Parts: sequence; C-alpha cells; structure tokens
Amino acid sequence: RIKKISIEGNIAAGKSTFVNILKQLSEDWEVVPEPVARWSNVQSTQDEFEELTMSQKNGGNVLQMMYEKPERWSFTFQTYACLSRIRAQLASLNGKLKDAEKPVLFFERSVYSDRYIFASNLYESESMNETEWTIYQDWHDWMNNQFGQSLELDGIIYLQATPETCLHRIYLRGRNEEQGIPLEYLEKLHYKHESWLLHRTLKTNFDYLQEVPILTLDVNEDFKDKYESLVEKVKEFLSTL
Amino acid sequence: TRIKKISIEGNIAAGKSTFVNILKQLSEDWEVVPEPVARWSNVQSTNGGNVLQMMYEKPERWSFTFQTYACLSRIRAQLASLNGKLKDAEKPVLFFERSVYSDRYIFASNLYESESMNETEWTIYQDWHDWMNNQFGQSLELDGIIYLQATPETCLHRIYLRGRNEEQGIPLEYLEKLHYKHESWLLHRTLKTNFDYLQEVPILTLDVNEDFKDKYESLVEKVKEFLSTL
Ligand SMILES: Nc1ncnc2c1ncn2[C@@H]1O[C@H](COP(=O)(O)OP(=O)(O)O)[C@@H](O)[C@H]1O
Ligand SMILES: Nc1ncnc2c1ncn2[C@@H]1O[C@H](COP(=O)(O)OP(=O)(O)O)[C@@H](O)[C@H]1O
Ligand SMILES: Cc1cn([C@H]2C[C@H](O)[C@@H](CO)O2)c(=O)nc1N
Ligand SMILES: Cc1cn([C@H]2C[C@H](O)[C@@H](CO)O2)c(=O)nc1N
Repeated sequence: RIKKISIEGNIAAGKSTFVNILKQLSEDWEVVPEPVARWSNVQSTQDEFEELTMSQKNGGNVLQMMYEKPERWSFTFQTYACLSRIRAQLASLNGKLKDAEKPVLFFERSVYSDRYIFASNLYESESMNETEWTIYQDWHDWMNNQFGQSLELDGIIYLQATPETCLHRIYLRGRNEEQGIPLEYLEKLHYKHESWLLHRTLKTNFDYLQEVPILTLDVNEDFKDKYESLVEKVKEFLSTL
Repeated sequence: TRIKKISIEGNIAAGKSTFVNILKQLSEDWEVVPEPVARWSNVQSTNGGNVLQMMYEKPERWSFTFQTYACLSRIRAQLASLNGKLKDAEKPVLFFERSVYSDRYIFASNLYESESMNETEWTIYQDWHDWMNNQFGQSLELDGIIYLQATPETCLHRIYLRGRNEEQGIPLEYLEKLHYKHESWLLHRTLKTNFDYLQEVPILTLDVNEDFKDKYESLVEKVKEFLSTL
C-alpha cells in the first residue's frame, strides 16, 4: 500500500536537503536515505558476545578508495552501494508507516540509478572492465528478480541541477572524499540523468520504468527561492499516482 | 521446504562432483546442485572473462570479485533447484556441491588470511554474506554434511588428473591451508560461524584417498544410510 517515490539527481543536487524537509509536511511521509555513511566507514555486524566488550571500530573508507583509484575499486564500491541500499529500502518498506492513511516512502535514489547512472558511467569510463560489468549486471538482475514488485517505483522526482551548481554544492557540503571531483565527471553523470529521466531515451532491463511518471524540478535556485512552487508541484504530482 | 539439503564438502579435486554424480543415480528422489564452475571460467549474463583464472593469477586484485560472484552464483543455483526440482517426490534429497559456509569460512577466509583480500574487502564480503543469507539463509539451511576427506597430496594429484588449466599452478601449500580449514570446521569442529544451527548439523566423514577402483561401494551405501538418520 506504501507508495514508493524515488528522488533522483546528480551528486550534491540537493536531494537530502529537499526531501528531509519535504517529509515534514505529512506524518504519512517518510524517507529512506542513501547509506553514504556506511560507505565512508565500512563495518559489518559484531558477534552477540563480542559486542559487549569490544567497540564497533571505524572501518575502511570505500567511497574514498573508489575516488582515489576507480579502476581498482569501482566494482567493489558499486556492489556494496547497491547491497546496502536494498537492505535499507526493504527494511523501511517492511517496518514503517503501518498507521498511515496515504503512506508515501521517498527513496534517496534507487537501484536503477546505481546501475544505469553510476556503474554504467564507470564502465563507459573503463573504471570497470568487461568482466566486472558483466558480473555487476548479472548480480543486479538476479536481485531485482528476487523481489516481486516490492521495490518497484510508483513515481520519480528528478531534481535537476547544472553540473556547475552540483560542483559548488559539493564544496558547500564539504565531504572530504568528493573534493577532487572535476566538473567533467559531474557532466557525465548529468547527461545520464537527462537521458534517463528527461529525454527518456535510456533503455533498462525493467520495462515498467518506461511508463513510471516522472516529475522534473529545477533546483538551481537558492532553497528559499523556489521551495513553495516545488512543494506545490510535488503535491499535485502525488495526487496523480 | 521438505527437501533434505545435504552439503558435500572437501578440498579442491577431492572427488566431490564424481561422488555426487554416482550418488544421484541411486534414486529418482535424489538431485544435485553442482558448483557452476563453467560460469566462473566463462563470465556471461543469464566468450567472456575467466574470473577463475584472474583470481588464481592475480589474487590480490581479483579474489573479492571472484568470491562474491562464486557465492552469488551458488545461491542462485541452489535456490532454483529447490524452487523447481523434486518437490512432489517421495523422499526428496538435494545434494549441494559445497555451501555458502565453505565459500566464506574456508575460501574467502583463507584469502583474507593470506592478505589476498584487505580489511575493507573482507568486511564488505562478510556484510554482503550476512545479508544475502539473512534473506535466503532459511530456505538453504543444511540437514547434513558429507565431508570427503583427501590429503593435500591426493588433491594435488587429482588437480593434475582433471586438467583444469586455471588450477595447474596451485602449489601443495595452498591445498594444505584449505585442508586445515576443512579439518578445523568439519573434523575438530573448532571453526565457529555466524550460523548457530550449523553446530547441530550431523557430519558423515568419508575417506576418499584411495583409487575408486577400490572401496567406493561401502562409501555410497554409508551415505544411503546416513540420510535415513536425518
Ligand atoms: N537549493 C539550495 N540552495 C542552497 N544550498 C543548497 C540547496 N539545496 C542543497 N543545498 C546545499 O547543497 C549541499 C548538497 O545538498 P544535499 O542535499 O546534501 O545533496 P544530495 O543529497 O543531492 O547529494 C548541502 O551543503 C546543502 O546545504
Ligand atoms: N576416488 C577416486 N579415485 C581416482 N580418481 C578420482 C577419485 N575421485 C575423483 N577422481 C578423479 O579426480 C579428479 C577430480 O575429481 P572431481 O570429482 O572433479 O573433484 P571435485 O569435484 O572434488 O573438485 C577427476 O579427474 C576425477 O575423475
Ligand atoms: C548511489 C551511488 C553514489 N555514488 C557516490 C556519489 C557520492 O559521492 C556518494 C553519495 O551519493 O556516493 C556512487 O559513486 N555510486 C553510486 N551508485
Ligand atoms: C566455491 C569456491 C571455489 N573456489 C575454487 C576452487 C576450485 O579451483 C574452483 C572450483 O571449485 O574454484 C574458490 O577459489 N573459492 C570458492 N568460494
């Protein structure tokens, strides 16, 4: 019964900012954030006895390892990115909004952006070879088939910001791992988003996506400047779902 | 599922595919899930890369990728076989050529120990494994284990007999390391896992060091009867 809406857009477009403010408008609205923290500090579960005397230690930073050496670390990062996402998304689908009249769960990105934007771009850039790309897609396909329609989207909200805006916002936010990202990299990700969500020319292995409704919102302005009209557009869009 | 799931464990070229292929023929109630080794030497969706070779040749670069794919393809194969085969059989048994537990606590673990995977790769692999099995752990849980015991020297010889190109450079001491993990898991039972049910699972240990021209009859009957106790 929970409607599932993906917020899509480039790095530092303003997705987290927008959606976590937006969700306050209704007790029936919740967000699943992207597990970026879990990527910059890699941890696995402690044993039940061990956790009582041993601290959960800071782990490696796979996000940073990927940015430093994408040709070595991209496949590892993308596999983990998508696994951590699915785990978090399924749990919120299963455990939240059990008392909502019109429950909406907003996902910060989707398994589709993992594959068709980010990993695809890494492949195109030869940061993943043929074997890695085949394995990744094989895995991604298998996992999607395993769930029925459970993660399937009801709608996508595309926050469209220029590569230049995103580059500035990466600096504003100050994530250490992202400070070396050049404009050329953001432009590549921009183009993939435009093909997928705006021009709608991008073909995926998931045919329902060809027909999922998409709301495109320009987020280039300062947050106060367009927020009202954005909220109005979002609410009108949800009414149609 | 009411399908009995039995894992066949043992070192490289101990004789597991050979044994399970013999076993299979005893009843129409018995099926096998082989390791999809062909998918590992020829990477393809559903002539590609040989990720088995890439791992053996460059294990600090390729071990994690290989271990992830191997386990993923096993879970895929094992689940398919449950979903479709036997079910409606009298006393269904499914024999697995290895398990998700040997993937992790034998193969991947040895790679981490040998520094072929770093801390980050090992932590990611364990997180991946815990989760992948939290969904599919229940449906794949083992009823029994058959441990096919062969010396590292026997295994090295059989690697030669079989002639898989990728394996011809594996040294005796690599086989020794895998042997020690098997014995610790299945004989000494000193290897502890994240899966508490396993400590309860009965194990039939079979010595397969001898030429099969010899004592194979006893072994097979001895399985037929182990399964009666389950
Ligand atoms: N419309 C906006 N105007 C000014 N700053 C913004 C706007 N939207 C987001 N930000 C800021 O830009 C940075 C990136 O936003 P964030 O929501 O973290 O992006 P994303 O979730 O898409 O990666 C943050 O520092 C946030 O303060
Ligand atoms: N008991 C045995 N005696 C003689 N040869 C054997 C015996 N078991 C296996 N072999 C041979 O050894 C090789 C490895 O056996 P295989 O069943 O493929 O091993 P695994 O599946 O354990 O890797 C094959 O060439 C096989 O014909
Ligand atoms: C989903 C996702 C995100 N990122 C990066 C972009 C940001 O630097 C950080 C947070 O989204 O992770 C990535 O490389 N690949 C992905 N599949
Ligand atoms: C399951 C499994 C197998 N192998 C190797 C041993 C053999 O060379 C080949 C076929 O089992 O793959 C491996 O390195 N890691 C695994 N998790």
